[PDB]
Amino acid sequence: REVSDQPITLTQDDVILVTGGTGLFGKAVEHIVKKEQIKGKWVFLGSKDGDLRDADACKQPFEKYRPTYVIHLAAFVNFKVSFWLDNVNMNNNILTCCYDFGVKKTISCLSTCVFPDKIEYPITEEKLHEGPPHFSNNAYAYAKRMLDMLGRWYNEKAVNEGKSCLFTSVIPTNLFGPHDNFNVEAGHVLPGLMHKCYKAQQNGTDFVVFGSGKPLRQFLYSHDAARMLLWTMFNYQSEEPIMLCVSEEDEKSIGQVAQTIKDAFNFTGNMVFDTSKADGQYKKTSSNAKFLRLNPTFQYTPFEQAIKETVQWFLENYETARK
Amino acid sequence: HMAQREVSDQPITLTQDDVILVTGGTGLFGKAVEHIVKKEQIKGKWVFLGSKDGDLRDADACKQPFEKYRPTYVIHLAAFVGGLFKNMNFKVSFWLDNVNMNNNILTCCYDFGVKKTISCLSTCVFPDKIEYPITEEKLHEGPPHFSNNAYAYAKRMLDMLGRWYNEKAVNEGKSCLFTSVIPTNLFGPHDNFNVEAGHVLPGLMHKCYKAQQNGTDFVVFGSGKPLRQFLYSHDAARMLLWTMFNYQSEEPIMLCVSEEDEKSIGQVAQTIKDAFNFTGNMVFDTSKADGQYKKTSSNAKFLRLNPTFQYTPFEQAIKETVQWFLENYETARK
Ligand SMILES: NC(=O)c1ccc[n+]([C@@H]2O[C@H](COP(=O)([O-])OP(=O)(O)OC[C@H]3O[C@@H](n4cnc5c(N)ncnc54)[C@H](OP(=O)(O)O)[C@@H]3O)[C@@H](O)[C@H]2O)c1
Ligand SMILES: NC(=O)c1ccc[n+]([C@@H]2O[C@H](COP(=O)([O-])OP(=O)(O)OC[C@H]3O[C@@H](n4cnc5c(N)ncnc54)[C@H](OP(=O)(O)O)[C@@H]3O)[C@@H](O)[C@H]2O)c1
Repeated sequence: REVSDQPITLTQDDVILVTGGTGLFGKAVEHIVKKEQIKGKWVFLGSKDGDLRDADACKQPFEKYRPTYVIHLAAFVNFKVSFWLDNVNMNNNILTCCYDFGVKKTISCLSTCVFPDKIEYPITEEKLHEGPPHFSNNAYAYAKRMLDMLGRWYNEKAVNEGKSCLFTSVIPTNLFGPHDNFNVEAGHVLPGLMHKCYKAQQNGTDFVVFGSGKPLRQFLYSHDAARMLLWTMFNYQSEEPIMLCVSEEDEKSIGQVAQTIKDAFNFTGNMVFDTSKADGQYKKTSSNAKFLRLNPTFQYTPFEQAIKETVQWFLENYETARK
Repeated sequence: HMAQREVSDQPITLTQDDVILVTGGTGLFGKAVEHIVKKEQIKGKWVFLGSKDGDLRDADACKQPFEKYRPTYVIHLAAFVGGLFKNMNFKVSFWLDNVNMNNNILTCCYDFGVKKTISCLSTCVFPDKIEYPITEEKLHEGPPHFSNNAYAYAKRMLDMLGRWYNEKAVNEGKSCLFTSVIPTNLFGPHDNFNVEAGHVLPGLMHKCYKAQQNGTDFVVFGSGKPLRQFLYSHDAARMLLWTMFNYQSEEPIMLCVSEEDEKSIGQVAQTIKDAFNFTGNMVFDTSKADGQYKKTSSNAKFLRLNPTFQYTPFEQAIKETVQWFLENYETARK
């Protein structure tokens, strides 16, 4: 079945290798692991630790740390050629090292933006390969598609050779939280609005939002994503990707996001919407039905509570935050 | 982009200064190109690579012929289609061996400034849920069949990588064109005639040869009634060469025969029977289950772009292959 009869129980002898562990998602995983006293030696790799696109450099952390579990979060996010080569080489290397070094379970990370361009909503995991992705990021998208397929192919090989190697994947939708990229120009909508509001509070200016503020998105707190990913590691046995998102009823509009940010900074000035900028797509809804059916009692952090925590982290660490 | 037609106004004319690199030039398709190049005395220095020249899955080894020969054109036919041994045939290998070889070759093509590169797809990589006849535009409209999906996806990503390298060439102002052909079932000399691992038609030839030498019956699996399109490798080589000379579009172009020219599996078996002059019985082992009746691919694009193209009649192409097989059996791939 999709979930093991009993959860995997980590011990002090287990080693968990987390590629791309220094970003938004990795830092949340590290935060939950320490907070919940999850056992094992957790190794959070960054680029400083080695170029995973090179096959030889990629095995060095496997030879060094001898992992029993792998959480594969690294990606390259410039010519489309480079996005294809860099990502497909890294993914091919990591999964191959995971099989060769006898990793018990490997969990990789897909993305909402790799699904078919022509797709009927809500996006469900089963639609991943049902048509070409959008043209605009199709190199990144196809490399993610082939990360999923390579996992299924290594499962076939493991079954054939009697090896105990499991490959699966998760699909987070719009993460936000501490250790995000808060650049107003380059960063994601939610972290950038936090920085714009704070500058409006420090200065005398108005909080300006690009667009009408009406498009609705599903936003997942990074700490929640980490709890969902860890549950997946402990319990989820299927090779099918599992979507990690909030329900549709929990989708906030951009204006709601901006308003929540203002009231978390205790911002008193005016907040205006610049409708010169064209509005993005109105809704791009992902279904959390699978996670809801397999882990029905999961509790999310309410959006307002999550914004207060990120603003609070962002305020306490502004000097050291990525901007 | 609206500017260029699918074909150049005049075909490219090769000179003695041109170097044409053919990866996979020792296999079925490659040897056919080598035969046409020699028969029609095409200009240029032609290099037909094989695995003995270097393992194109390795990035460093792949550079060695490009640094050595500095080609102006590349015909990329090399592919990993199966190993002789089981341990080399997991789906994992079909993905890795092919995607590594394809990434290396197209990257070398770009870095060394090849003017035009033609790679090779296959009609068995198209989506499983599809309406017949198959047209080139349907290549990515859904997942391929499960049984060969690693090979199929590697071919799809060879097509995509070419489109992405065209985008880079346009942006960098380089004059590099990447396109591809999609041949149907090929047959001919220098094929793989192993009955277990080879294609149906060359296997039927080797089977008929064994039946004649041994005294046995010529046994064909299935009823014989499935319809297939079969393209003589020498004809495919001429279509491929026309493509290099004339075709400017990055969209793949199918190389196949018309629907009228589809032969039944029994019809192929009979033609093979009558070309060996085999006088024993031809038997259909209906205990084996045969594939789907029709799997038609469209040749509309090539027929529209090259209407005067002349095919070799099926019977004459079979007799030429059988005669090659009898004269060269000792050195033939089996
Ligand atoms: N955030 C979202 O909303 C979202 C949506 C869909 C999917 N995802 C997926 O979730 C995963 C990461 O989430 P994130 O948002 O936390 O990413 P992130 O914040 O950008 O951090 C990414 C990590 O990847 C590592 N990395 C990148 N290229 C590398 C390379 N060539 N060799 C070695 N390490 C490399 C970085 O190490 P340095 O710190 O040294 O660069 C960093 O630790 C990715 O697979 C991403 O596609 C996220
Ligand atoms: N034959 C068909 O029915 C058919 C139908 C559709 C598409 N195609 C396409 O046509 C192209 C060639 O087909 P084929 O029928 O000619 O295949 P083939 O007869 O099996 O020959 C394949 C070629 O690839 C070369 N090769 C394989 N692995 C290599 C490596 N690692 N490094 C260097 N060279 C390597 C072989 O070299 P050695 O000779 O040294 O092993 C041979 O030259 C392939 O891309 C295939 O998909 C064929």
